[PDB]
Amino acid sequence: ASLYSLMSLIILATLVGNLIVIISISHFKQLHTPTNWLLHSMAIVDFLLGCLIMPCSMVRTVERCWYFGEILCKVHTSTDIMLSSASIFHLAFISIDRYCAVCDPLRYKAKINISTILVMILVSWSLPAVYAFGMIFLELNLKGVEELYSQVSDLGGCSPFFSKVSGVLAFMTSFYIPGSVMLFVYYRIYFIAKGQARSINRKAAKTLGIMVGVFLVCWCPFFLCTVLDPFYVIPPSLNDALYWFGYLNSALNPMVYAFFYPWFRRALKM
Ligand SMILES: [NH3+]C1CCCCC1
Repeated sequence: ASLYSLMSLIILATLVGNLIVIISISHFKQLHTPTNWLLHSMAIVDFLLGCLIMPCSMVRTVERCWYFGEILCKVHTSTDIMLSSASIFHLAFISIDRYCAVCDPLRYKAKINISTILVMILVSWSLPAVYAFGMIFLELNLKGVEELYSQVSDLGGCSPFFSKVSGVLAFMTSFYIPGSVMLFVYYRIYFIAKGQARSINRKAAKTLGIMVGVFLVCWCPFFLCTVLDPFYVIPPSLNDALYWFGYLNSALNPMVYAFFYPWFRRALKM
């Protein structure tokens, strides 16, 4: 229906959007710097996520029940968590790269060599993976809220249904730490980038605004709901609209960090 065709659009958009990043960057021997390796890796992560999770998840929400079979479920949701705890981390390390240009600008190249960038890619793909799988594979969403998951007998649907202290921990680490680093950085860049045009006069707001705005509107609603419910009036059907918000964010990530800019456009429009 409306939902079906519409959600397929998003998945395809993600796939075609990111293969572009990866084709342009790997073989051009004009783009061999430390920064691009991040937009490459984010492309990769969003790609994998898109293709495997999205279509499985897309089957699930045009229905009330998961019927794939339960041995599969746990694998699946952990993959969803891992791949996105990856996307948010990627945005934060890009922030540090950008902070480091517009502050210590005499030392930048030395500090951001390809070795640093390598650590930044391994950490991004390691800690999300591990944590998601370890948590959901040792019966650790529910420890104390076991019966409910009533919520999985009749409902039998893969919902990350979190326990009381589960919501606080998961929400905190992935939204609160990655969210805060970003805000500090962009705040300072507003004051410096706008302060300079004082001197040269005798743009910043649009760019920085559009980056932070996207992230927040796409994630704040799903995550706020999540920490709250262990304190359970929320409904099942409405709760779903929030997952898909995260997935939509993933597409627009390529447009915001690798196409708004002229170098990409010119090289791609060769
Ligand atoms: N959709 C999921 C992504 C992060 C973990 C909990 C929600």
